[PDB]
Amino acid sequence: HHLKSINHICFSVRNLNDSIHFYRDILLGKLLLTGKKTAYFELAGLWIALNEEKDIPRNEIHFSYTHIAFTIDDSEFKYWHQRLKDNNVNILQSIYFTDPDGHKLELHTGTLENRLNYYKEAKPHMTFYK
Amino acid sequence: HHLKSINHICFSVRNLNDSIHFYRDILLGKLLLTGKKTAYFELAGLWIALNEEKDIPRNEIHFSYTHIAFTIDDSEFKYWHQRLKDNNVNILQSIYFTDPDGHKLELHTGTLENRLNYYKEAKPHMTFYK
Repeated sequence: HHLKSINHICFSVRNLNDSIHFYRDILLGKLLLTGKKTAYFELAGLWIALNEEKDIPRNEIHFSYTHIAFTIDDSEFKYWHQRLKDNNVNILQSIYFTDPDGHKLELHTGTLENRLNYYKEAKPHMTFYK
Repeated sequence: HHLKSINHICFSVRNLNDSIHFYRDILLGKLLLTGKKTAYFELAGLWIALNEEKDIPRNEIHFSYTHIAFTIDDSEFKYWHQRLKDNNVNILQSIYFTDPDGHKLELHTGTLENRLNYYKEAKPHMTFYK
């Protein structure tokens, strides 16, 4: 009875139209549905749901404790960096950035296996499980 | 140049040992690595990274604006509800719950296609995109 797969991700956003431009044009996702306060995309094979909450305060820090990373090919790194820079995205083997509200996102060019093998060399006092 | 897939998710957590018990025993994920302040799992085919931040305030609301849903078979609904209840998990076609810190999670038994077809009947004033 294991969990089978990731099903979807949902984010609260302040302005649906700004978020549709981000997810669908900048990140090249597919818009599937809208309501007055909702939008669904398919991005990288993943269902993403957006819920508009116009009152999330803009003068406070939110979204600090989660990040979501998507896979790109290594060869596409400069393409994506330039695309995000040319669209004035907030940019902080990985590109770290935020959506228009501040949800933390990452583009990464490696696998979990790559990362484990990297840490076995770089951080050998970690404990690795079979 | 589309994004290829979801790569991983990272969460900040206050107590690594409490979170390892949650992700690995209660949710049946696989522990792959630990450090003093890090743990990696594979859960539902997804790399999840945990970063321990012992100072996230316990007396404030956090994690409000994101949720992550995992797929289960319809027939496993009562199994999972009972498993989470019997492990004193905070429970709020879906089961809504939190991890020990408050990260919002969901078990869902349907697909995006199912949901679109549901809304075409239940919420017919939404706009549906081909």
